[PDB]
Amino acid sequence: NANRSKEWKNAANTLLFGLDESVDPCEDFYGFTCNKFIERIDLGRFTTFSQAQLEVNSDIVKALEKVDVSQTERITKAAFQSCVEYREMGRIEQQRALPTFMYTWVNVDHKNVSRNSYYISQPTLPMPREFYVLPQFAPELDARTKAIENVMKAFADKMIKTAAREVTQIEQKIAMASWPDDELRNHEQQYNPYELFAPSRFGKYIAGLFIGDVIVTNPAYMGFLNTLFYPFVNYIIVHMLFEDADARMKCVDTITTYMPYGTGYVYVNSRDQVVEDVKQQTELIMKTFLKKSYRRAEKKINEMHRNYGWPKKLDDYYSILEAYNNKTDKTILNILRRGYENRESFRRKNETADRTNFLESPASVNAWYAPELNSLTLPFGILTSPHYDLQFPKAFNFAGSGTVGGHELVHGFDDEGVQFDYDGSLAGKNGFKDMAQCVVTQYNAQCCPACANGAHTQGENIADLGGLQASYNAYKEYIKMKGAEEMRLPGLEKFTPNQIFWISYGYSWCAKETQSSLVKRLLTNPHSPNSCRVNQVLQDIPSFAKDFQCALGQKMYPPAEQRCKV
Amino acid sequence: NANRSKEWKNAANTLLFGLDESVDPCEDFYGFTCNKFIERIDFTTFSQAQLEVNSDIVKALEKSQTERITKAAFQSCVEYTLKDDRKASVNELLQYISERFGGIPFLYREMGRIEQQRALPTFMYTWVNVDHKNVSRNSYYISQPTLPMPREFYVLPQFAPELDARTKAIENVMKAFASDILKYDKMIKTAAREVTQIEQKIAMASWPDDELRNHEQQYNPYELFAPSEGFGKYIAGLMETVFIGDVIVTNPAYMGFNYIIVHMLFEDAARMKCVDTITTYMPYGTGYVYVNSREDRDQVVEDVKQQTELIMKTFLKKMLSTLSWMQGESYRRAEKKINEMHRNYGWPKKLFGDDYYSILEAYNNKTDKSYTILNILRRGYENRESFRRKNETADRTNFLESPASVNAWYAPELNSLTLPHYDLQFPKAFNFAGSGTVGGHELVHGFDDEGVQFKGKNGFKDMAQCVVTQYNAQCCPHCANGAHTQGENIADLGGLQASYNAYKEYIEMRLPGLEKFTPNQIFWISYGYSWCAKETQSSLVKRLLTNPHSPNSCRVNQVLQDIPSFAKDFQCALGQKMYCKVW
Amino acid sequence: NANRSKEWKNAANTLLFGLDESVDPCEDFYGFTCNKFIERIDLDEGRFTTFSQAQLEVNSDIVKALEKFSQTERITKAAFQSCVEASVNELLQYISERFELYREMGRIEQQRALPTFMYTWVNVDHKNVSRNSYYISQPTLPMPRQFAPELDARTKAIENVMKAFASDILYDKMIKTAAREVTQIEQKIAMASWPDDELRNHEQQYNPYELNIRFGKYIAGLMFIGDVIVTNPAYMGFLNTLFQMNQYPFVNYIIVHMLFEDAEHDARMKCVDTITTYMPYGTGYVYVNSREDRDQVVEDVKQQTELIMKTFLKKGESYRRAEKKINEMHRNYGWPKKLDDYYSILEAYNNKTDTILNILRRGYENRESFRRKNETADRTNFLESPASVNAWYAPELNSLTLPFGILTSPHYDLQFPKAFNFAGSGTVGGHELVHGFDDEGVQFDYDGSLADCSKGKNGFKDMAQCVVTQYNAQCCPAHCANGAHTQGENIADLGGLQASYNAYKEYIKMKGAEEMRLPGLEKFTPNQIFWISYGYSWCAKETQSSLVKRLLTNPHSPNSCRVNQVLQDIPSFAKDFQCALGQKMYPPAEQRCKVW
Repeated sequence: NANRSKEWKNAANTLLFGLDESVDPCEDFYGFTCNKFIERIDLGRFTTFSQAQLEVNSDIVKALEKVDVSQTERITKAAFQSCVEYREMGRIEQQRALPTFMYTWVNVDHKNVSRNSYYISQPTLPMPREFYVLPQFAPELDARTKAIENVMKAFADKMIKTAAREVTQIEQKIAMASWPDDELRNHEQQYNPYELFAPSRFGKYIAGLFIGDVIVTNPAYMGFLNTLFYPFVNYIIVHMLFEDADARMKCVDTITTYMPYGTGYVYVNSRDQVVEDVKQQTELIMKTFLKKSYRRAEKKINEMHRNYGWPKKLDDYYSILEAYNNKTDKTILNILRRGYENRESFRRKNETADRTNFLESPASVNAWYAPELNSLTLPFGILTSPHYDLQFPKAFNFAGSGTVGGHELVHGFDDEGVQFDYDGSLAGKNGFKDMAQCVVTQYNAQCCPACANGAHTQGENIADLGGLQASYNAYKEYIKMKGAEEMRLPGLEKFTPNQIFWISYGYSWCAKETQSSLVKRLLTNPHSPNSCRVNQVLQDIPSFAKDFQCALGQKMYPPAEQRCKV
Repeated sequence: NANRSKEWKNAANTLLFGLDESVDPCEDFYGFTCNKFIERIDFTTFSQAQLEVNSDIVKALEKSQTERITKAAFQSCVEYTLKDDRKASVNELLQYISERFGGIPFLYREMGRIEQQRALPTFMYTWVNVDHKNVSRNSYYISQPTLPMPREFYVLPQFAPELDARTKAIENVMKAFASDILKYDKMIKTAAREVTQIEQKIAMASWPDDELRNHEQQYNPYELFAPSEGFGKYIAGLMETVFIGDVIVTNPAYMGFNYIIVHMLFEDAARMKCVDTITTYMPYGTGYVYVNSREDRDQVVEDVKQQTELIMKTFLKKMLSTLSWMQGESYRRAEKKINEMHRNYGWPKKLFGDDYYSILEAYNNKTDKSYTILNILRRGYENRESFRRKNETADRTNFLESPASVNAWYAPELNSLTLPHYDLQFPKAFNFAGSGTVGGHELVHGFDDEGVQFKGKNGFKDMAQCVVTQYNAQCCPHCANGAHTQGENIADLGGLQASYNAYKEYIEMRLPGLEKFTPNQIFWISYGYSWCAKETQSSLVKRLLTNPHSPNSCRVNQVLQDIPSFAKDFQCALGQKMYCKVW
Repeated sequence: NANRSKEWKNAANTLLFGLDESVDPCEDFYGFTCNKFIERIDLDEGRFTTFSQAQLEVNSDIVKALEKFSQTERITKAAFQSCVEASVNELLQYISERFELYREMGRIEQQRALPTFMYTWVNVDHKNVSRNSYYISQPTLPMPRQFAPELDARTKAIENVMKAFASDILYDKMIKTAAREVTQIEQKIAMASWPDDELRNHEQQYNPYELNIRFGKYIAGLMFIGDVIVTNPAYMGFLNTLFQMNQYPFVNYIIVHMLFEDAEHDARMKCVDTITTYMPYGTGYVYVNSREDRDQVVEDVKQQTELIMKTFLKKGESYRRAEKKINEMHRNYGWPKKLDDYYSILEAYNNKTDTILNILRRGYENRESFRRKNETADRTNFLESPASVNAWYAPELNSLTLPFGILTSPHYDLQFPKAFNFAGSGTVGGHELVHGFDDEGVQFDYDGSLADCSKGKNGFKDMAQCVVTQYNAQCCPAHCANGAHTQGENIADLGGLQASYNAYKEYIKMKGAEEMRLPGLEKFTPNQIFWISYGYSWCAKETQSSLVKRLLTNPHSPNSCRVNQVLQDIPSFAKDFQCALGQKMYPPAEQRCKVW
């Protein structure tokens, strides 16, 4: 009874391409869903997101090339062309946006949503945080001296040898000082502000870049730095240097992360239907999620600062001025634009806190959410190929936008999201806490395929479970309004709508990765390892197991001990 | 089969008693060993065994001098109200003490000086032993203090709010304490959250277990002057004589910037327990007593010697076989680390033979019974030992605890193996199982993630990896945990196998009462016995998540499971929840 | 419990090599008994049966004893000692000596044991059992077989033989024709010869002829005769349509064939083996009179086999008739009764000396077994050496033998639990025993005459049919098997086992308990061990290609397919490993073909 609207045929090709019929649709759900997408592709990590992200970046190079007559654009253009080819630490941070010894950035204070308090957190290294220090892995330990001596002789003699083992050692001594992520899961503790007279050249340090109360997220690592203290300079060089080992991509990507505004304004304006199309989808989920104390979070949602698309402060006047602190003329640019990006975010400190800010370019794809202020952010880039394009079977746009929305939204109600109120502040909920153990335990009863653990990521794990499990209900409702959009996609007449919805959702996640980066990924992120993700989060949603009616016993349907919820 | 000497048939009795039989061993072996015992008796077969030698002690105690010292102290405690009359209102001097060390609710210095005082350290847990590097003199170790709660002060659910629990106990105490007025309330609750707070922090500072293994980096040789830029007073607190001593502080912790008090209290509430106190504090005294108790000592010496040397030989051979990753360099490395391994049995060589000498070394005690005062005395005393040998030469042999205590330990840096149901002359199952596996757990403990520290060897660390990831598959009720244990854990299924494999090459009659079980599978059983430990379910985490060791059920099933041989002695088709090579 | 006695350790050591307890024994079996063996033993630089294992063992022991008043034993010893090793010249001489084509062909066959175009050597007739009689029959040809180009491999090799010959000059292309000649000659021979399965109507292949057209005496070339019997009116006609130019391409063939024979002309085996093939009673006489031990073999079997038979036989008119048959069977154990020495020499009295050595043997074996013609017919002999490992049953004598050879490797040993031996020797023996009641043997009768031993023949075909179903639906791993051409000996073992098993059972019911768990794998009764054994014997892995190669050509099935089929057809075993129903080794569903 299928449909043959050509727009659906285009979206059909994508899903079908990765879908595999060889394997059954119950056992290793993830496997069946995208075994193809594994076995098709060439050779770091590579995955559906990286797929889209690519697509859109190609597109932006395109339009970039096309129109070359706002000065902002003009900048990004010339850039792209050019690319195709105590006090100490601070000063460097300023000029480089390369961090050491302290990571520093600014945003709304957590006590009150008015002054922009200074957050000084412990820094993130090129390699993972707690990968160094275990009676364990023997990785790369020289690669430092390796890459140093490389460019070293090009600069041109053996100080290198010691200097290496020394600097590495400074690292090792810095790492175990940090905090694992197991417990950057509590803001009750990081927040403990000090003034500008409490530091006892930190005054000078900042003077590299205030009278305001200053906040140290980590007082155990900050106090350890005082016991640490000349040769350290080497170290920083290392890192600074260490920054710098088709180029179409890596170029435009650098752009993305550094001219995080022009890119978006030059892509989204190269549009009134899209914003309105997702406007209802965002309002559909939220309320459905709601319908299930209660009053507070109820408010929170009803006050959450939604923001579709991209900033509204994107004629030209604003886009000009906001970035006007640029001047870039004819790859020293790399420096130039590194010193403008980090300064543009640090200059906001002086100004009063806002509720509309935009935490990153509207160019790439992940609906980032700041519990900090209170904000979803679904940058326009995302709402696209296979998450949602303007005319696909509602099956998708729910499984796409609707999803990553919901997965985001729910953050306001996880491990962290609880301890913030819509202001952006703090203060039977134990019941929920129970569930935590539940998931992380049941989850931990499952593994990865190459290790085989995941007790840190219950954050994003539950974020998924909820977001989707809700969203789906939302779609169910939506169609309960009408009852016909069930026109099943052409070129695949063996799944029902609901089936599809899942199939899509799965496909959203696939990836084929070298084992090395897999095991590193495992301990370097707030993520399940994707296969674990898909399979597990579907071990839980009942409605899924239903639509597939995979009878008992088959290894995806143990309702006996049921599936914890939120 | 089935001889009928006295102690023989009695051995048969013990193995027969707590056993269950209507539970198949190739299904649930955990409760099999002692199932009836769990439903009849109401804890371990150790506090059992411990109790036992303890009784034996008092049985010598009915009547030289060191004995007199003990017996008197024993009295001090066992004078019943000397456990009551003082703690009734000895707060009189608790004031003396406490206020001698500060104020109160509503008034770094003392920080450690409590050591010499009551050895209830806080904020500098410290002691001396061999300089880990330049092994000819001991020096110091000034490290983080173990916290009254286990590691878990976090948003970590398993404790996250249950922290409040402690508060209340604490809070409770205060009021019960605050009952006393010598020289209403609100403010306390604030004090609660302060103490708990500095707890969460001091933990945060500190170092959880799993990483506390790289002695490769736990070694920060510091001399007084980096401290002079963090103190020197503090150590001067621990003076009874000298500064050339080269301390080495392991754990860079956030030096600092009311609570210590909050702790001391928490330590200040028929007889055995007192003897236990002694055993942790007056090691060699009560020990020498134990020696004096039993003769036949020499024969035990003979035997347990032959036994232990036999086993360590076998283990060396195992090394010779397991050469799938290691090699010459590695091998004779091992060979060495073995044949340096020095050995103690029952007693050090300063205990007995001029039958007085201990009373010379232990000559740091007395009082007339003209207690809590004496308590403070004996506590401070144990410490008086733990340091005094700061001055003297590095001794490669030292019972770092009483012989009474019933365990085995490989003080690795001295490289010392040392030992105290105690092996009464039985069919070989017992004698070769109890002291066998003990020889085991020790002997392995000089080759795991610890041992390797006094190349391809990476492969080893992989072997470990394999064991670690096993357990968390199997555990008893929230599962058990992993990486915690690879130190104490993988010991067993190395050292056991080492041992067992002696038994055969040492070879023999079925037992009486029952005989159905031939020797070998018995050996298995009796080993299993040496852990039969009834426990509740709530203390189970308390001994799961806190300690380095790991609880029984794992430590029986997940032991066998990982040794084939136990295949070939139970009639079981290898394909069920029962039946990583380790060496 | 375990009879700690060493030899029992030795028996457990041979049962340990290939134990593979990792895989459940109730799931699959053949894995659980040989997978080790497949694994440890890398393929010796094809098929390496436990048999050929034995073969090495015995044949070695032979060699060991040889080296050392002594007549034939001396003959052999010399013969072998001439093995450590040009002489193509000799062959060339033979051909030259030849080059009335028939009589030529005759003498070639004769003094070179090379059969071509008429594979003939005599025995008793069937229809009149005292009268020796000749036979003439379709030859036996290298490939056994359509689809294949393996034909062209035969080609390549043929031309390459005559090439390597072309080394000697005492025309460098024409060979590349003579090749195709002899090939398509193969093709004719085959494409008229008879494929196998149809080789059972002994009713048919009997038509007699005495003194068709194109013939020359040709019997001369082998050395009032009886009626030469010709087993393929089809074939031995087809020569007649296939005959001064003829000589050129027809003799072309017999050469290349005869040549291809011996191209190649511790390895000592190779030649010793050959010797056993050709002077068989000789090397046999060695083996026994070099191992000499009778008690342990003149009885245990002659205890076993008697037990077995009696049991199986006893588990209308038929039952009796058949009984009288078995009761009648002449049953020759270890070895015959021509074995002090002289008379051994006396039959074997046709050799002496200081490829010539090989040529003296070839013609001596072609005459040896064919020299009985002049004498009276007998029921009392072997087919082959008492030094092989096999067991054969030429119903034409209703003779069941057991070459003493096998009885040492894992088919028999003296000091072993009655289990092992009731699964080794016991089996292959009971296998034999029945092997004369399937549709090969059943056509005969207590003398060797023919009316029909058997109507219940129905029930017989009822067995056969369903079994072929089961097989052609239980396909070996590496692509399937044949039917009938496999039932041929399948049905045999399928029965013989159940016989032997019952035998064990009743035996041990005749001697109390005795069940002494066996001392290296202590965790069984004997029974399980009995299975484990019969399983064992056939433990062999084979060349993946040669797997299918000998899949077709082997009369009887791949190892695995057997061992883990025959079992599936036994309720008893089904018990013995206290398994659950509705598993991979249970025909509640695909019902067992209860053969008896």
